[PDB]
Amino acid sequence: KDYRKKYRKYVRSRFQCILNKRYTRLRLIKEHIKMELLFDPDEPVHTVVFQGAAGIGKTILARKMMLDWASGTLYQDRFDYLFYIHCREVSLVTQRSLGDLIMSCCPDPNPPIHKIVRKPSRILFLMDGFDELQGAFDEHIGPLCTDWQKAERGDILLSSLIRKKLLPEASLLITTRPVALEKLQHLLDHPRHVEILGFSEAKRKEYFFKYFSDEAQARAAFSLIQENEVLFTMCFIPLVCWIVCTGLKQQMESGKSLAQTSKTTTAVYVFFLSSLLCAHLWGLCSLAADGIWNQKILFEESDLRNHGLQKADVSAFLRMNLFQKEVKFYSFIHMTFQEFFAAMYYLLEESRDVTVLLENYGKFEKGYLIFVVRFLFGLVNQERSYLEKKLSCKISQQIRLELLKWIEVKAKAKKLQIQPSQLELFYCLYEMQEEDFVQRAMDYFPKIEINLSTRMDHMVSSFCIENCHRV
Ligand SMILES: CN[C@@H]1COc2c(S(=O)(=O)NC(=O)Nc3c4c(cc5c3CCC5)CCC4)cnn2C1
Ligand SMILES: Nc1ncnc2c1ncn2[C@@H]1O[C@H](COP(=O)(O)OP(=O)(O)O)[C@@H](O)[C@H]1O
Ligand SMILES: [Mg+2]
Repeated sequence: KDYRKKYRKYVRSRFQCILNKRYTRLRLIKEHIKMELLFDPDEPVHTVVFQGAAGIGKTILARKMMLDWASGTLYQDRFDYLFYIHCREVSLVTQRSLGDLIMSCCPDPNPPIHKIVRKPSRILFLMDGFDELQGAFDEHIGPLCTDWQKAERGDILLSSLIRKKLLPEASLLITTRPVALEKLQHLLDHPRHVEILGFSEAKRKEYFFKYFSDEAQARAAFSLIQENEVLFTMCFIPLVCWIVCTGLKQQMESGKSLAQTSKTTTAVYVFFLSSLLCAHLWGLCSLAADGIWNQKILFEESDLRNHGLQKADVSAFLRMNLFQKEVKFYSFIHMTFQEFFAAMYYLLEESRDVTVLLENYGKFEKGYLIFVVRFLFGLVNQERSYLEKKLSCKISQQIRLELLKWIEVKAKAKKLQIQPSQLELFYCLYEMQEEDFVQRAMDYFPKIEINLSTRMDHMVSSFCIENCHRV
């Protein structure tokens, strides 16, 4: 078992940072709890899927579980190997074997894979970010592989592993956004489903106090945040807390008095961009658009140079908080920022037509284009800064009109998880505060049905309904 201890030590080394102290627990609701009882029966479950909103903390949950297992505190008598598969890195088109996939996660270049697969009952895989798989993923592609040694396409390998036909006795855990279940239904095998909820108000304050190392700064920041309620109730998503606290730190550097007027998600992201920030921006948005359309999330130095980085602007300027270097490869800190920049790509004047963008919306192959549409809804409103002089004005009109038409076609129907749901058609309107546009769009709802499960849910529904009287 010497290699077992070596792998545990290497994993401890990798997942030590994010640090452990920074972790703030999030809620969970099984049956959709005890973290050590997830894989026990109440026969035994072999697949458990964690569903949650983007930015809710799926990846950090996976990394914390990794660290806990490495420390020997969690599943200490259940699993012997805990292989972290980052779905962002895995490529569907490329031909690879499961042995090579396992080797890609090990410390040394000579893993006893043959020894490892002797006891598959003590092996668990962590497919973190299923919606992040790039390219087209056929639901019924085959034939499904059987043995790890053999090499097949990424699609076949991933699907066969998911269908519990490759290493049948191995345990699996996939962390997916709920939008992607439409394609994950056909593959799952008697799955268990768990949900990540968000940050409670008490845990919101806890995070705000752990962010800072001095009492005065944390107290002032919390006081400023609480005094406005929309941002505070939208702060149950940890990524919003991260953005707001990082911006607060940036403002606190200088003597300027703190301030946060952000009312919507688009406003939050725009405030972040302004706080942390021409030739620099157009390439920054072209990179995001190309990555979204061409199914590229990680970009090589050559790719960065192609768009306009000009051998610079990323060593210091953009990497400050936007980009992140991984393993030559520079990605975006969070996919939401990439989608924000892709949406901005449609609203810069020196810009592909939005009609083709909307035509393929909610598709798994194209990345579901969800945050892109929401962010271009938010960014186009005329009511909403040095940046507003940059985004194109005339084109807005055209896209505005097209958006309206989209609404007209998407309300004469019903949908629950196929993506343009009534609630999601409303979230998009909420991002566009303009009263006139919201009224005209709401004019296309002869009947309304909505399922409400959070407080932001209730706020958005109430805002849409208030203008929905139809006069
Ligand atoms: C009725 N559909 C609503 C559609 O959305 C959403 C998701 S998600 O996968 O779309 N994720 C998000 O929408 N995340 C999100 C983010 C920010 C701010 C807000 C949300 C949702 C509440 C407000 C900033 C970072 C990501 C999950 N449930 N719902 C609710
Ligand atoms: N427990 C936590 N403590 C501190 N920050 C968190 C926590 N959970 C999530 N976050 C923040 O929320 C953001 C969500 O990103 P991440 O969880 O890595 O990916 P995903 O959005 O797929 O879950 C992160 O940038 C992180 O800073
Ligand atoms: Mg993630």
